[PDB]
Amino acid sequence: MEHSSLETIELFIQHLTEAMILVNANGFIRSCNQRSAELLDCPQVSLKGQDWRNFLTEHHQARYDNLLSHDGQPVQHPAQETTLICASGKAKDVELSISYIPGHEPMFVMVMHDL
Amino acid sequence: MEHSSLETIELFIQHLTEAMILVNANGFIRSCNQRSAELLDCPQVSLKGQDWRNFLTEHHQARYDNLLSQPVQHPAQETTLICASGKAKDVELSISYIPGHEPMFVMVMHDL
Repeated sequence: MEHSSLETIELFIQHLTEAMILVNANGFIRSCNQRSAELLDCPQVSLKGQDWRNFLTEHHQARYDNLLSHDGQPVQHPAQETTLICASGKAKDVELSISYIPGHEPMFVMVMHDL
Repeated sequence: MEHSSLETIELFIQHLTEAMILVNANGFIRSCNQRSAELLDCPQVSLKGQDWRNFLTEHHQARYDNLLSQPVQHPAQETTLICASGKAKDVELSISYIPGHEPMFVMVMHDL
């Protein structure tokens, strides 16, 4: 899985009726879908490039200081209650899961289920 | 998508901590991940190849009998599944349609 696989995955996510974003090791959004744009209340063009930590509450923010080192190992966990914060200040309670995809350019996949 | 991409997507699915399966137009599981095997009480190696209808309630939505016939697709909605163990489990199932000469369908199951 390299730069070519990335495109494949990015396109794949576009078809999914699940809200999800692709994030790099530094925590910045590399790719997303229309569902995540609606959930996070932000257009895809403006969503990519953003630090995903921008949508987390201050508490959960510290929870994800570094994606490559858990609160020593790269973070990943099945869905769990999390509160998201939109630029408008609107807070949505969701179920967040994080997946880790190792590689020279490690990616993290966030699937957020709106509650 | 093309066969070439199938490998990539499949490997991608196997890494996620969300239960999801990739099924073909005929309704047969083409790919799955350990999370789905856990949720469905079925060994991962046995999931592939089955008719996904085997995990649906007897009197299920007729729509699920023909995915390609607009094709079946919808966000996560409450659904009761029957695990291989025979036990029922309420989940929020979402179905996504992937166009192509060989159309695919991907299901994501969230266990409440």
